[PDB]
Amino acid sequence: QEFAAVDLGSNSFHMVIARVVDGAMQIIGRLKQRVHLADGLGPDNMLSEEAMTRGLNCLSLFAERLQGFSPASVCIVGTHTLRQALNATDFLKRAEKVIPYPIEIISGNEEARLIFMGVEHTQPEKGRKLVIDIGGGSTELVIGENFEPILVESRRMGCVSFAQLYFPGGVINKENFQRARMAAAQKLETLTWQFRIQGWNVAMGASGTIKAAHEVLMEMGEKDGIITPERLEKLVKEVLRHRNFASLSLPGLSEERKTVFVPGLAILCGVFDALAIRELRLSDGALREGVLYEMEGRFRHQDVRSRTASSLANQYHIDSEQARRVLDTTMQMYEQWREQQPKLAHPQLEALLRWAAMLHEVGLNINHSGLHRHSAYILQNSDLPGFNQEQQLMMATLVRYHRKAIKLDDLPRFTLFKKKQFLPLIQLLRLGVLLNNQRQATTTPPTLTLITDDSHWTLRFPHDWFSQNALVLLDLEKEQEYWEGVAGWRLKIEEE
Amino acid sequence: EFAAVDLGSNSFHMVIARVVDGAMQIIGRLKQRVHLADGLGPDNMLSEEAMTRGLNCLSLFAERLQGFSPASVCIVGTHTLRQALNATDFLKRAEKVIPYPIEIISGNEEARLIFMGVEHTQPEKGRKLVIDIGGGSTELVIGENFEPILVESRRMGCVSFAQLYFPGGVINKENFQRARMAAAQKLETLTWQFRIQGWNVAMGASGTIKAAHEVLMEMGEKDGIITPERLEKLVKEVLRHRNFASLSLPGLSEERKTVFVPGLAILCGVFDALAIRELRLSDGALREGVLYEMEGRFRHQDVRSRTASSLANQYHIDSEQARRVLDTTMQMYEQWREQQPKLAHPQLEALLRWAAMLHEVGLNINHSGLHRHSAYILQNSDLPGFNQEQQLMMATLVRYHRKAIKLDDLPRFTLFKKKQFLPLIQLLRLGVLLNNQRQATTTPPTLTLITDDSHWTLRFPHDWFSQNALVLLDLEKEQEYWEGVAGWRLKIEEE
Repeated sequence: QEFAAVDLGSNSFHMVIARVVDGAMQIIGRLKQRVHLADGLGPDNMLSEEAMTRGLNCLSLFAERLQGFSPASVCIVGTHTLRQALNATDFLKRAEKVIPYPIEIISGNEEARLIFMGVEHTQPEKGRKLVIDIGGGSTELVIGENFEPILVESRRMGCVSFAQLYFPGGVINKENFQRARMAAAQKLETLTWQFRIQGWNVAMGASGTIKAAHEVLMEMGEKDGIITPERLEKLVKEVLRHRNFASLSLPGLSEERKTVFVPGLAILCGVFDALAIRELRLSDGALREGVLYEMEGRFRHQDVRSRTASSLANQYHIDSEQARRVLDTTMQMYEQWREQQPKLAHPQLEALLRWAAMLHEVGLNINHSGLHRHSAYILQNSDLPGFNQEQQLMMATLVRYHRKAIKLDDLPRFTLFKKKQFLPLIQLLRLGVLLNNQRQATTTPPTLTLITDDSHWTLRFPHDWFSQNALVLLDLEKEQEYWEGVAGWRLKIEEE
Repeated sequence: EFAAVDLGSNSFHMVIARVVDGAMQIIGRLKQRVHLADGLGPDNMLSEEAMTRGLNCLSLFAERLQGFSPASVCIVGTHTLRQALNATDFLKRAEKVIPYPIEIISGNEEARLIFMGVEHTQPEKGRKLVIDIGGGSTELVIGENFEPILVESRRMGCVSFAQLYFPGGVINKENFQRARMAAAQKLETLTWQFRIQGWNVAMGASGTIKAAHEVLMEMGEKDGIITPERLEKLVKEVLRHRNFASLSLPGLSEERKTVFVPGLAILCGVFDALAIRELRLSDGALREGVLYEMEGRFRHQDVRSRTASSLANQYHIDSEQARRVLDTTMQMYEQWREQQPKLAHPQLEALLRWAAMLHEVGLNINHSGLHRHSAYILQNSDLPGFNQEQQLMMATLVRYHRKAIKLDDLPRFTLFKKKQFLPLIQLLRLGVLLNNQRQATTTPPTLTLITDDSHWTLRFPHDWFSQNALVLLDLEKEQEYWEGVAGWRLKIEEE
């Protein structure tokens, strides 16, 4: 089978096609289209119509090229430009009409991890590594070893945004360059000590700027194209004997690359200044390759998100047995709800529901009062390896609404998930948590039957059950009240 | 002489004390039945009449406290003022009848002070369960030897349960049993933990429990121990009346008759939930708590220091970074203080210091948006010894320690004026940014701060920035940020 990773970048949209052959993975096709989506990002962080049109037109072409690919065989990621864009969801809703695969925006830190995995997968040598990626919009810096990140950082600096800030009108001079160079180092001052102390056997660079630096050095007689401080000084002096981005006649520089090379190079010097890098080698794997290997992993049921959840539970020292009893109650009802609406019950949302139940009390060391809000704050704002933005927000949202009054209009507006899919998950978690209010004093009902008709639910308990569990009935009657304020929800409680 | 004022549900209380030969001595106790909680309408708005009753009582309290220094007076508000939607109106108006600020405190902090009140006054020894049923909330604490171990507060009290379960002051077996189960319901997430922790002795404080005590004694009980069997005797006796006004049990004042039945129902539910066997009345509670804590602080014992340290430990903050930022902020503070000695109170100084200590607390949530995550933790955590406004002020300092400051977006304070705390924001921001490079930071050997209101000049050594160019770019982003604040101007100079 073939599968595809699409990457919606600042300057280009890329597609990579691979297959797994003899247990080994093989790159089979690469294509890109220059979309220049970042060029359309306004000072109010709105993507212009014309940038959106360019993106949408390209996706229209990619959809045709991907005909016959099942959605499981395709992953589309958005990065900096789509994280910054205040109208990102509008772009994504429009894209739903031209391409039948969801666009998953990912955080800078998750982007950084995937770049690091791309580098790890395409290099035979092991050891501790620094990985640098200067892109159009952001820069990623990872120290890691043997497929395990140790330090992961992302900064809002890139070739495109720096062109606009430090080189207006494309004007090149040593004052414009030095300001860009210092600014890049300025952005790194809070991480420099931590990174330099960690160390690395070798530094690997990825993507456009570093590839351009490497090509130019090779056209300067530096056969290996390895970036060092001295050779970087030779690059800067050369670019300084030019005057504008338009007249930037460098050997090994394409016309497209000429437009952002200078601010990219200045960021690269900033990195070298701040981190005191001796030697930077070009990697032939980055984000796209990271995504491909992440997709193969999940085909073989290897999902880092499980580890992310366990680590988070341990970090906050939650009561794992309370988490377990809530999970068990919630899942017993989930199974009944699923049997009655199987085409609403997708395994991706189910996972999020399980982690929600597992993590619903992470905020307990903040406060037991308002716990549902504190846990949601932690979950919404933490760095969670393996999650995309929407999954992370959705899990946070399930936790946010597991107690107190429920206001449907306050819900985020997901593009990956439909209300008809996730609203019952809020209902199940709420009931699951409620039933376990007494914690280790809880009496678990021997039987519990859930009958759904849309969002009209009835829960059937054993005969005379409530005669000896009067507080649970009070709790259920409070929840009935809460559902009376939710359009379409009704809860009926019965005994067998 | 020093004073604790308790702005309660039923009454406002003042207690004046004094320490003579290392012993606490109560000089006086005043109370007035203001019925603040009765004025709390179904919209959580205090009525005009109730507020005016409260302000009148406060003017009267102020006469007795004239000349008392601010450190000598602590006024606290509890549940009614926590819940009142127009609490701010009352608090602002109270400033024109009594020159001491009302410090609203959280339920858990209220719980803590009640427990301290018991510990300081009661001969009983060993681990104590302490219960206090009030007009609008109920506190439950387990602790010993002056340390609370478990601390809880619930939104149930005799006043609110009167309205919910006994509408019209009507007495029914059904009404009574609904209140009693509602009480147990509110305790269900804590019952297992409290019982597992256990206690050597159970103490009750405050009005409901005093009323139950006195009625029991007036009705022929041999000793003052409250027991499940004795409580059942009381429920039997109240159930032979149809309404609150017709209750004529010996020991019940007209005042007590208005709230005794729902109070008894809550107490019954507390006994049910915690399986209490014997409960003794404590004459010491909240106001004694406040008194000993204030006296503690006159002797430089401030539990908030313990609170700040534990938080720092709990979140594993880099204490060397904390120290750098503190040392730098406070070196500029000491200078600001000298230049405007009457904007610079020891209370706001303490808050600035803890804000420097704790500004990185959110780091294990995320490095990105750190000021926000640290602020969320500081705003929402249970911080012993802090009143709500100090806690909110501390969190506010941290919230605006980085990035663009929207004066539009500041919380409004009753305890603190903008004039007094905006420079603390300026001080913290500069303390943080100067230590951006962390352990690679270069500490300028001399720094001079010159203040023209909020127009500030920082003066560094001669040619200092030639060797510290990034610090200068940071200063220039901060200068740029100050331009977006009216009255704020930062100037950088070398000597």
